[PDB]
Amino acid sequence: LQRTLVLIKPDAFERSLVAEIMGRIEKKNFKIVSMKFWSKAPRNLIEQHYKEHSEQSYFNDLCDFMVSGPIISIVYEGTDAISKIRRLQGNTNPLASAPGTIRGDLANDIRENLIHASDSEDSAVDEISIWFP
Amino acid sequence: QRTLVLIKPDAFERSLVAEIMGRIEKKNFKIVSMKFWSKAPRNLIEQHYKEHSEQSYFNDLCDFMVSGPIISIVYEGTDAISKIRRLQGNTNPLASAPGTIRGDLANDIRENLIHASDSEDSAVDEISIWFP
Amino acid sequence: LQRTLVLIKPDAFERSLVAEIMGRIEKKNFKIVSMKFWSKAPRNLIEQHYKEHSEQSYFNDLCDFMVSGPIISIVYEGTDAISKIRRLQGNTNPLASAPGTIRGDLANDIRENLIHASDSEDSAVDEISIWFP
Amino acid sequence: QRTLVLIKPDAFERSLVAEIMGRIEKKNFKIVSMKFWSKAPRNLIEQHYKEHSEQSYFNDLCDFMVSGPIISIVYEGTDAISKIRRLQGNTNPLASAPGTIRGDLANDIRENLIHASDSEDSAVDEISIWFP
Amino acid sequence: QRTLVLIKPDAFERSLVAEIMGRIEKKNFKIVSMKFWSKAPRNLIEQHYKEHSEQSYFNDLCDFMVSGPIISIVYEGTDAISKIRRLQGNTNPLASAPGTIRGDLANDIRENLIHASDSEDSAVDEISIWFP
Amino acid sequence: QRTLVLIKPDAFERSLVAEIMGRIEKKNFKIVSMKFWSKAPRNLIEQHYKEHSEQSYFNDLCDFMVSGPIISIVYEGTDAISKIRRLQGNTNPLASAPGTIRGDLANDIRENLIHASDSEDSAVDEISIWFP
Ligand SMILES: Cc1cn([C@H]2C[C@H](O)[C@@H](COP(=O)(O)OP(=O)(O)O)O2)c(=O)[nH]c1=O
Ligand SMILES: Cc1cn([C@H]2C[C@H](O)[C@@H](COP(=O)(O)OP(=O)(O)O)O2)c(=O)[nH]c1=O
Ligand SMILES: Cc1cn([C@H]2C[C@H](O)[C@@H](COP(=O)(O)OP(=O)(O)O)O2)c(=O)[nH]c1=O
Ligand SMILES: Cc1cn([C@H]2C[C@H](O)[C@@H](COP(=O)(O)OP(=O)(O)O)O2)c(=O)[nH]c1=O
Ligand SMILES: Cc1cn([C@H]2C[C@H](O)[C@@H](COP(=O)(O)OP(=O)(O)O)O2)c(=O)[nH]c1=O
Ligand SMILES: Cc1cn([C@H]2C[C@H](O)[C@@H](COP(=O)(O)OP(=O)(O)O)O2)c(=O)[nH]c1=O
Ligand SMILES: [Mg+2]
Ligand SMILES: [Mg+2]
Ligand SMILES: [Mg+2]
Ligand SMILES: [Mg+2]
Ligand SMILES: [Mg+2]
Ligand SMILES: [Mg+2]
Repeated sequence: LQRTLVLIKPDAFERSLVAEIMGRIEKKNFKIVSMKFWSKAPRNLIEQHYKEHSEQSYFNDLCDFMVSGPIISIVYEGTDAISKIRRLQGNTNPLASAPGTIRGDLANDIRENLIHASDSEDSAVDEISIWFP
Repeated sequence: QRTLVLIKPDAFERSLVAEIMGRIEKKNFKIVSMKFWSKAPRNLIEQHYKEHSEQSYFNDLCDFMVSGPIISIVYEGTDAISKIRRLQGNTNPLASAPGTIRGDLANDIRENLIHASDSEDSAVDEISIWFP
Repeated sequence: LQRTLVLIKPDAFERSLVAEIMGRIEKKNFKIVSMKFWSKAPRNLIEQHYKEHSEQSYFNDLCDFMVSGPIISIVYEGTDAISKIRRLQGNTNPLASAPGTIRGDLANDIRENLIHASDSEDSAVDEISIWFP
Repeated sequence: QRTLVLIKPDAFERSLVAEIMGRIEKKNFKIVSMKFWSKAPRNLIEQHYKEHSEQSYFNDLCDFMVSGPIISIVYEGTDAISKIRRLQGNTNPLASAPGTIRGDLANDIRENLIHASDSEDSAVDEISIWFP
Repeated sequence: QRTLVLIKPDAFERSLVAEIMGRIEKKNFKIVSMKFWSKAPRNLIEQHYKEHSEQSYFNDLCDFMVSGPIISIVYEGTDAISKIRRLQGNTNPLASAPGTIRGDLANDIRENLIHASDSEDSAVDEISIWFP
Repeated sequence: QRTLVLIKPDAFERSLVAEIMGRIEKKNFKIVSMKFWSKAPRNLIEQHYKEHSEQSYFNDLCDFMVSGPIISIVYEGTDAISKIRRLQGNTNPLASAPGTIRGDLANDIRENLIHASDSEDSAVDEISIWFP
């Protein structure tokens, strides 16, 4: 019975997919506990959110993209919410993600991938405290 | 122009939040701000419905609106107010048109899923309530 | 707080529209009280169901069509169910039925019109007693 | 071949009956018979789950299955049993695949929306229960 | 009866092509012919809208119809022309009904997703333009 | 990268064209060209399936591909060919996954709704057949 952190990503708004995405998680019976809409997220928050990735080649590109448009931070709650939402999310790679998943049905790029979901209890607590202090 | 939308507790009870927001997103309105409320302060609800204070049902209304979560959304777009009101549909289940949010999804005069500003003024008004 | 009688019609099965139809009534929050599936309805029942129409030119054609395939008889229950379901149904005429209605979005013929719904409390009681003695 | 499907009480509680039946109808299976049960007789449920009598959860199972309405459907089609079982998805929320009925809609090992026969024999079996 | 329908550049821009076509498909209208245009020649466009050559919008309308891809489809069915015109909905985003393509999905007088013939007259002109 | 996709006669028969196309549209693949065929010339079909000329099914496969309309589409996107092949799903109704076009909607080895190129190889053969 955990809580997880999701980010509806800028490309979701660009392609008008916000409702479709959220609705998938909603149809899977998870509940909303918190929700904040950011027209433009503060870069600090984005940097923290992705700190484990600060050394990679795509960091600066990813940070740029995460602020290229609005974003919704959601906290969902449900039995084993973290691992279950990560399955709905789908693989980061457009050559891996299964048809049926959010990324498999709707995303076609390794970066513009519509949705973030906490990968673990640790990262989930950490991420929740960032978007919801 | 801009308009204020409330996703109502019966939406969360029936898991129709995405469906409702979905219909606005497709009509091509932009979210300008949004707040999720696990339970709206009552006086907030009551200010929100101040024009209704005198009506018989005003109590059941405020009750219903605090009986679960609520999302307040400000939408933006050309003629957002009148357009989104058309989408919303009539308050009365006996009158709401098929094709509308209430027409397709609502079956009750009170639990009718969605609020939207009725005019420019009420929009400015309701907006500054949920979003100061 | 009434009950009404619906018939999912043979063309609904032919075009695989049974779920779509029922789902519209289900999304409008009406409840199922009774449901019977007929691979082929007895002609007697169809004749009774449409008795008010026994003098018309289309009676024999309509009866033939109502037995040309399966049919589901449903009884729904809800506040003012009869008049509300009749609005979802849409006009019998493909030149009248509004986009948004079951017939307006999906039917294109005056006879092959997917769905029957009781027109009145009287006809509703009567019809319910036919399909559900 | 033919298979037996149960639409479960949590489907009626979440208004997902059409959605579930919807996914089978689209995979192109025909309904051969269907019965709506406002409340299934308990021994019917218990015969239905006879192979489970020994399991810890068997009580909560039977309880759940009589806590609301149920639709018993016999579907028909080539390899209906194995195909519809694939659609259904895994029993465990931790394992059900996105794309499946349980994968997309179920979030709990017990309240998992839909039963379908696991084999030819259980099909013949469960069918004659709900439909003699 | 037959009718000409254009899926317009804003449909491709907002990825609503299958949605528009799906609505017509749903009402049981059958495709008699169809061509995808990565970019229509402006002369076809001006021909298509020749009746409109004297209006303030004519030039912008035409610029728009070449700003992106277009799909030309001849649809066929009993009364396809009025029936599809109804599906299509009113041109004005302030008048088009919920339930119609424009009413649900359009929010602009010019960027309205779909063209549809208005008569047997224009049905033949327009089919002849796009399909000779 | 580009790829050839055929919407097959069973798609038209079951009115699933917009549904199939919508799935590909959803994944952000863009149409480069498209033609509707009320009935394909059998030579195009045999060309298209030339690699298959020695199989028991070849003749039936071809009969089927002419039994009704077909839509030929060249789709374009990063890795369109494998990506769309995945969307499409396995040929065998006993193997295609829920979530895929065939897995959700097909129930037959031959009447499987959609063709999609298997390689850059066949991508060019097939595009050249349908679009020269
Ligand atoms: C691995 C990778 C990630 N990214 C971006 C997009 C990812 O959503 C984000 C975080 O990476 P990661 O946590 O690996 O992906 P996921 O979002 O599936 O958990 O970094 C790239 O742009 N390129 C890459 O090669
Ligand atoms: C008119 C009416 C409204 N209400 C509730 C539901 C309405 O959403 C709310 C305000 O009514 P109103 O502003 O007329 O409806 P709308 O929400 O369409 O603007 O009060 C009742 O409970 N009973 C009634 O008879
Ligand atoms: C009026 C009419 C009805 N019918 C058939 C189809 C109708 O569903 C059925 C009953 O007629 P009616 O009760 O008028 O229509 P509805 O189903 O909308 O209540 O008779 C025709 O075939 N042709 C006609 O001209
Ligand atoms: C395995 C299991 C099943 N059940 C319930 C839900 C199952 O639908 C039912 C029978 O289990 P089973 O037949 O294994 O699942 P399926 O329904 O996929 O065939 O018993 C539990 O409540 N807890 C459990 O741990
Ligand atoms: C009336 C009008 C039309 N248009 C454009 C959009 C219309 O699709 C097109 C032709 O107008 P018209 O034929 O009246 O609309 P419809 O598309 O319903 O046939 O011209 C404008 O740009 N501005 C306007 O004020
Ligand atoms: C393997 C196989 C294919 N077919 C038909 C359906 C296939 O779409 C077509 C070509 O086969 P193949 O290229 O293997 O399938 P795909 O469509 O996945 O490329 O031949 C049969 O009719 N029977 C069979 O046993
Ligand atoms: Mg991660
Ligand atoms: Mg108001
Ligand atoms: Mg009647
Ligand atoms: Mg079993
Ligand atoms: Mg006009
Ligand atoms: Mg192959």
